Amino acid sequence: MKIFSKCELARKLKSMGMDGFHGYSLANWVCMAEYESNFNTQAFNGRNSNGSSDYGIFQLNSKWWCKSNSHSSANACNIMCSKFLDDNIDDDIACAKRVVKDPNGMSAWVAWVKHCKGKDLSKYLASCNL
Repeated sequence: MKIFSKCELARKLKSMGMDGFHGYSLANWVCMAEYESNFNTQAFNGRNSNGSSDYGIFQLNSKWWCKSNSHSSANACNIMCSKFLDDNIDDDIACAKRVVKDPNGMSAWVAWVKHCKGKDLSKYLASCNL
């Protein structure tokens, strides 16, 4: 079990080349995590808008991004959803990079659309050492 703090996640994502990935600033990535899972690596949403489930710190869905025994999936990240429930988030990050390459970009994450896209994030990471 692991629950990141904002700046710690920011440092981790920056080290994995997320700042500016596909044009999305680091603040956008961290804000998405804050609202999707509140930085909890073991976050789990049972019934999403689909009979699917959302897994991990980035709440990746089982109908499109990963495989689960519960039902069929597009499995675009080619991986078992349970791999997104561990303390290490390197796999989650690799999948997140694949997700934003699609047309919707970060709008694939509804919590980001509702709580981050419309916010002024200029000082969101101002208290961090980047």
